Amino acid sequence: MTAEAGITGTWYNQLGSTLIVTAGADGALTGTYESAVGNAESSYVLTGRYDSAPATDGSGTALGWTVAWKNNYRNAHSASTWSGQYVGGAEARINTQVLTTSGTTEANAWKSTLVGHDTFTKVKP
Repeated sequence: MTAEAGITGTWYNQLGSTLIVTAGADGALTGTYESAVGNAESSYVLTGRYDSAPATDGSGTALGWTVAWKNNYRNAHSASTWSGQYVGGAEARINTQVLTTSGTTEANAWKSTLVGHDTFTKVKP
């Protein structure tokens, strides 16, 4: 029932976006993020961390990851970070909150960062 085993694979958000992630035995998250819209276009590299020895008292597993919105096809001069927890079981979820910062002048820094939320499931919407 390990968090390593549970997190590794493909997840889909409410908006249709696809997360493909491998959770390493010692806390690494690596993979890609594709489709719908943070500020997207094809696949982007994703990296993060998770608690590889979580509590076994029914608590979720803390994690986070980052995508910089630059690949071979697009550069949005922005990066998003998702912070959340994985909940296992038949109805598994990654529940997140997400910050998206765009590069700005000092003057526009006040409007540099968006906040949203993303819920990921194992099955498509």
